[PDB]
Amino acid sequence: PQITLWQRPLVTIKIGGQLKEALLDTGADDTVLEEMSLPGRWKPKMIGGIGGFIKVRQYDQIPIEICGHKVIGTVLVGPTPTNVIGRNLLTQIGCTLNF
Amino acid sequence: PQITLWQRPLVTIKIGGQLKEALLDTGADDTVLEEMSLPGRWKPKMIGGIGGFIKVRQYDQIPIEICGHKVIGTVLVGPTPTNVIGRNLLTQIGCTLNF
Ligand SMILES: CC(C)(C)OC(=O)N[C@@H](Cc1ccccc1)[C@H](O)CN[C@@H](Cc1ccccc1)C(=O)N[C@@H](CCC(=O)O)C(=O)N[C@@H](Cc1ccccc1)C(N)=O
Repeated sequence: PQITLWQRPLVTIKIGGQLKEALLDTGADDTVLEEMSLPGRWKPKMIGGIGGFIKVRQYDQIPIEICGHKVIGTVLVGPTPTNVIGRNLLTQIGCTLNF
Repeated sequence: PQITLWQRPLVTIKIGGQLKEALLDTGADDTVLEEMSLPGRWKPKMIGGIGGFIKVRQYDQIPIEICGHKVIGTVLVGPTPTNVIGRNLLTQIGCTLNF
C-alpha cells in the first residue's frame, strides 16, 4: 500500500495471537510495544528517545504480522504510550520512504 | 528517491543558510531541531517521545530545504538528541511510506 502522512501511520499488527495497532516509525531503530505477556526468555535493556530513557524487556525472535506480512525479530516491551514498529521490522516487509 | 530502512533515513536539510542532517521520521508528528538561532517570535510548548517530555520553542513559517525540496513550516526547537523531520514537513515533500 501507499500510505500518505497527513495522519499518523497506524496499521494492524498481529502478535502473540492478538490484533493490535501500531505506528510505522522510520525514526525508531527498534520496535517498542506497550506492556504485554510474550513467550520466551526476555533480557532487561534501556532504549532512549526524545524525552530520555525507559527500561524495557527484550524478546528475541518474535513473529509479527504487519498488515498481513510476516516478520520475525526482536521486540522490546515497556512503558511506551503506543506501539512502535521500527526499522528492524520495517526492513522485513520491504518498507520504503518515497518522494 | 525510494529510501530503504537498513540504516537511519538521514538527509541534508538547509535552514537559515546552515546545512545540517535530520532524520526522516514518520513516527514524529512534528519537526524537532537543535537550536537554529531563528529570528522572530516563538511559542513555548511541550512535546513527548519515548522516555518523557521536553520543552521546545515553536517557530512558524520557517523556510527549510530538504533534499532539494523547498518547504515552509513549523519547526520546534529544543533538547532533542537528534534532528527529526516530522510528518508536518514530510507531507510537504510528497513523502509516503510504501510496501
Ligand atoms: C523508539 C526508539 C527505538 C527509542 O526510537 C525513537 O524514539 N526514535 C525517535 C528519534 C530519536 C532518535 C534518537 C534520539 C532521540 C530521538 C523517533 O522520534 C520516535 N518516533 C516517535 C515514537 C513515539 C510515538 C508515539 C508515542 C511515543 C513515542 C516519537 O518520539 N514521536 C514524537 C516526536 C516529537 C514530535 O513529533 O513532536 C511525537 O510524535 N510526539 C507527539 C505525540 C506524543 C504525545 C505525548 C506523548 C508521546 C507522543 C507530541 N505531540 O508530543
